Amino acid sequence: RFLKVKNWETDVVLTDTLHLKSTLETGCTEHICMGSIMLPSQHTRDVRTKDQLFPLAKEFLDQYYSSIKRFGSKAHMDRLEEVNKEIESTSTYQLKDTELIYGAKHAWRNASRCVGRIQWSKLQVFDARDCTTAHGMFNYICNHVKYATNKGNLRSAITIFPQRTDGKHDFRVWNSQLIRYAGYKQPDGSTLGDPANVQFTEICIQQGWKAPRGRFDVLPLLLQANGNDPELFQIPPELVLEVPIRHPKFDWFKDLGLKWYGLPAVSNMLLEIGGLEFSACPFSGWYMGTEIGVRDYCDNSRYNILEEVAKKMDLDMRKTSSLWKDQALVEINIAVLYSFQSDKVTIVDHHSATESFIKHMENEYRCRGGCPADWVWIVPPMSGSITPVFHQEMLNYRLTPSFEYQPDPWNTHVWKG
Amino acid sequence: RFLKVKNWETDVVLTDTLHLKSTLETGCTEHICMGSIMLPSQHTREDVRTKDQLFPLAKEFLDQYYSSIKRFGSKAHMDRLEEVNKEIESTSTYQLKDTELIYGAKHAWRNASRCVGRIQWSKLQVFDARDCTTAHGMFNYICNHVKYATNKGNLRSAITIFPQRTDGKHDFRVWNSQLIRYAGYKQPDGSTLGDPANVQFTEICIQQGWKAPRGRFDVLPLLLQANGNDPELFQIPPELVLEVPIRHPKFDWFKDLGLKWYGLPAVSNMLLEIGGLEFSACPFSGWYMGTEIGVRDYCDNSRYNILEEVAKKMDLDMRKTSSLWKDQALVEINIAVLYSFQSDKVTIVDHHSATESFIKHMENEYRCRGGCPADWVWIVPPMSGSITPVFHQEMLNYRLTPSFEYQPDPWNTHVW
Ligand code: HEM
Ligand code: HEM
Ligand SMILES: Cc1cc(N)nc(CCc2cc(CC[C@H]3CCN3C)cc(F)c2F)c1
Ligand SMILES: Cc1cc(N)nc(CCc2cc(CC[C@H]3CCN3C)cc(F)c2F)c1
Ligand SMILES: C[C@H](O)[C@H](O)[C@H]1CNc2nc(N)[nH]c(=O)c2N1
Ligand SMILES: C[C@H](O)[C@H](O)[C@H]1CNc2nc(N)[nH]c(=O)c2N1
Ligand SMILES: [Zn+2]
Repeated sequence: RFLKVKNWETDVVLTDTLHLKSTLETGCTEHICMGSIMLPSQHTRDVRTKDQLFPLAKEFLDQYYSSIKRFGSKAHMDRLEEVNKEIESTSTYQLKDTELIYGAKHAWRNASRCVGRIQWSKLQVFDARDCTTAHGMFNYICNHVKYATNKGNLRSAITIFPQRTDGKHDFRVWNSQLIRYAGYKQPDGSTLGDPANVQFTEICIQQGWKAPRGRFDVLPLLLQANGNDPELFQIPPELVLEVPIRHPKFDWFKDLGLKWYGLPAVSNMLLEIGGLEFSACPFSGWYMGTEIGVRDYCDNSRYNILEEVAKKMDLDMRKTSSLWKDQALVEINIAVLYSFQSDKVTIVDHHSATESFIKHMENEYRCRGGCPADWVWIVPPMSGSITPVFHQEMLNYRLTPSFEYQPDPWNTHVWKG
Repeated sequence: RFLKVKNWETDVVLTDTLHLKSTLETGCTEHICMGSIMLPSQHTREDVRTKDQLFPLAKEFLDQYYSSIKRFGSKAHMDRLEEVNKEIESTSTYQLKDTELIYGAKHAWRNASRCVGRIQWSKLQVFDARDCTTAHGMFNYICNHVKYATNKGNLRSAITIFPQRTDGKHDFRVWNSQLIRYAGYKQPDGSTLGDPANVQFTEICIQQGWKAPRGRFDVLPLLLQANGNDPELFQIPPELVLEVPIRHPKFDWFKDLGLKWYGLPAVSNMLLEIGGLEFSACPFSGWYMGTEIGVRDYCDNSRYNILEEVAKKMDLDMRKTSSLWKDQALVEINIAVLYSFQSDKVTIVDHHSATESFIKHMENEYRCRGGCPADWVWIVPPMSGSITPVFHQEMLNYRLTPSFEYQPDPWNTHVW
């Protein structure tokens, strides 16, 4: 069975056969669309039993040996058998290096909500599965941050810590991202710093962090190994590459005191590969401009600098029909890209990223038979219809390997004391 | 199963019980979401209705109607059920009381999951044109609609409902997609004069009689089809076509681009379904959201595509995409559209205002109706999406009835 997606700006039509290889559920039915629910309880992560694990292993191994053109080979049959007996005997199994690398690359490739997937094949996979302590985690993560940053010439990387066993010895990075600024709620109700991070900051402060209480404080890493209580580590500042935000025509923009970090590194998701759950798998790439300029600085629940940017642009801020928000938002985004480019720190505007994804997606349909894509997440958060993805019909379905959400660990962690 | 939707900017959570009543289908499954397909088969509606599937459709519609008027299971309810029941068993169709027609259309709008302007859904002005029999009559009704809805700029919502389908042979259809659209002409050198979305239509009109002015904003003629015959051309009296010249409140050169848009958005090619009956000609109208003209009409590549020249006149660095010159120009074009309409006292809403209105409307539907079907892919404006509150608003999309549905473009179907 085939399916069809059309681009309503170019009249290009692609044919999807890959959705037939889909297993996990969307959340939709024939009578409801959950297409815009943030986390459909299906997209989050309950430790596996041998009952369901071997078909998940087998399915993965088949995909793997297909990709290396060894499907039904002796190496393939023996590997099934090997994983077979290891599951019966130990109730889990271990991935080879080569399998883990394929796994992480394909988890990215299957991330339907990710616009930057054109680069998926060049992921740098750091195997941290020998790690046993939080200190060891801090060391692997520092090496990741140093390698990925690469003095501003960013490289995609992921570091993979030991998989879950019984869900009682989980490895977790309690930060949502490796590098993120603190948020402090004042008694007067205002917020100093990133309001998105108020909750995590207070955990850190309660865990013993001595908080500078500045407006752009990098948070400490809070790291949990083998299901033990998490421990605090300060990333060395020389490792945290930052870009001060200025505007190419507005000399007063620098005086807003804004800076942002260069390295987007998601650390709170779950990497699923052949039924195995890697509960700590920080991954990084490089920023699309709007993630900082539109969301970080201009969401109401974030730094919310729109007002003071518009204030200094002298705009009519009394009636919203003056589009003063839309105007300030564009300037702020112009400034993010200018600041980052001026310092040779890798970054991509949303026009470039979306054109690339269209090309990737077409290429994916040719050589793979489809490319799962979440239109709601792929369309940039500003200037939507002037990017080619807006007019692109997209099929959203769930392939494995996959990245999944998982509950914040502080909600689910039995404390040792 | 009693679902919930969250707003990630406000933490407001709403409980949706209304989806339980959903009758039609979404195009989605558990294995694949199609929330972004432009036209799933379900959103379209030969397919005559048998006497069978017609009475259930009527009963469900009549039941909610009598529920709405606090007379569920009452004398007149059962009688009306019985009455319509008998007319179907005999005529193989049935006719809607004026009040049911009005409730039917207001609710087709209330249920339109892709429409952000639904807060005004109950103030719809319904024009019963079911006595119409010819294209000239259709023309008369549409002229009356247009004048009533324009109201010297003080736009009022309206729908005009032509006779329902019978056997699909006697179809009323407005061949225009909107009652008022600018013309679109090819070129010897391959480019496009005017509006490229209307090039095939502007060609049909000429290839059927219309003598085109071949200007940049020529109002297209109405092409009306009654009872299934050849469609006829009619020129809307220009004095009924309220237009707004587009100037900017900061840039004197903006006037020089020589842009205008019409004030009346009036969709004419959809199909209104009420208790199982299919109204294949039901032109309806309201008032624009700014971005529909400025973002889509002006700046879409396959449309007027004026960003090139606007940015040139702004002296922006059009060398690299990373200057965001398209974005900068896009915001000014949309400031100009709003300023021009407002200055001319023609009704218009900006996308910040209308999305905020839609949040309150969601609030109200969840509080009094238990839900409000909504298509996030169409509710979020095509610019500045994430600084509008609908961006952070989860929405559940389901298909209620009565509804507006797409239908095939008549010039493929019509036995000419
Ligand atoms: C290299 C440049 C990259 C760019 C420009 C990029 C861009 C984006 C953007 C804009 C989003 C939407 C999320 C949001 O805006 O809130 C996203 C989502 C996502 N990205 Fe990418 N990304 C990149 C690399 C990567 C890498 C290396 C991985 C993993 C190996 C990855 C995995 C994901 C996943 C799993 C999501 C889904 C998040 C969710 O479901 O909430 N991306 N990406
Ligand atoms: C009064 C002000 C109104 C505003 C501001 C408004 C706004 C919109 C917008 C922005 C869209 C998205 C489609 C697009 O961007 O091209 C839309 C779709 C739609 N509107 Fe509303 N509208 C209004 C009145 C009405 C009325 C009076 C009706 C019918 C009685 C209606 C029915 C619809 C329908 C059915 C759709 C979606 C078509 C589909 O399902 O694909 N609207 N509207
Ligand atoms: C590697 C990488 C590259 C680039 N460019 N951007 C990012 C951040 C996007 C990103 C964001 C999230 C969570 C955001 C959602 C959850 C709450 N909030 C609304 C989860 C990811 F997995 C991810 F990728 C990451
Ligand atoms: C009454 C009214 C008020 C305002 N403001 N805007 C509109 C236009 C929106 C609108 C647009 C369409 C179809 C457009 C689709 C087909 C190709 N293109 C992507 C079908 C509608 F039913 C509708 F409503 C109407
Ligand atoms: C393919 C995609 O569904 C298509 O471009 C849709 C997306 N969202 C839209 N939203 C609105 N309001 N109007 C549109 O025409 C569209 N087009
Ligand atoms: C409610 C809705 O699901 C939520 O706001 C989503 C919409 N699309 C998004 N798209 C991106 N890229 N990032 C986001 O955080 C979101 N948030
Ligand atoms: Zn769906």
